[PDB]
Amino acid sequence: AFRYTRSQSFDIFDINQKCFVLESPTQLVALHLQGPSSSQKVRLNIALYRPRAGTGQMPVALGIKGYKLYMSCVMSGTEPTLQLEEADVMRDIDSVELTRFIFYRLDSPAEGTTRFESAAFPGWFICTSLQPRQPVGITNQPDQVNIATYKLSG
Repeated sequence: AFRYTRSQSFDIFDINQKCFVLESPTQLVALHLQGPSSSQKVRLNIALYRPRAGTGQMPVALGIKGYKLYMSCVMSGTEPTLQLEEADVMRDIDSVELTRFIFYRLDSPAEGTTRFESAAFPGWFICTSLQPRQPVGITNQPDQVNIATYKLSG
């Protein structure tokens, strides 16, 4: 279904200038990182795929640069959930199972902004809370009492 083409490292902030930090090995949080801290801003190793809903055609995997993790969407209980998984770089995404790692990168080129829609859970988008120091998650109500819009810089 998808084959790896290349990876590129990006800084990422949400539209309210929160960045990501790895709060614990399986949870990203979003916060305004101000002044100096011990807390280290997350960068993304964005792996671009080629194919061999509302889903637009830059399929990508999102690697948490320097932590050897990739974002995934899976069901937890009965609810779609964003999680972080220890995973190596995947050359082939060729199963429903592996599609958990794929998001469609949706750029608004005019505006320089980006949304990320799950391939495994179409209609679900990576989101942050309006409040700082809360988990990064997924929502089927993007940008409705959450933030699902980002600015990436390479």
